[PDB]
Amino acid sequence: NAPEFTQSVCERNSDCDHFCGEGFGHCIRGMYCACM
Repeated sequence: NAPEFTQSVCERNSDCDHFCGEGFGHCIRGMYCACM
């Protein structure tokens, strides 16, 4: 069993620059996002 449903919330780190703000956005593995 190998499931993967962890959809990329950000395709680009710059999506996180919209979510957390530019310079505060970090895409973790291109899976989920974390803010500075």
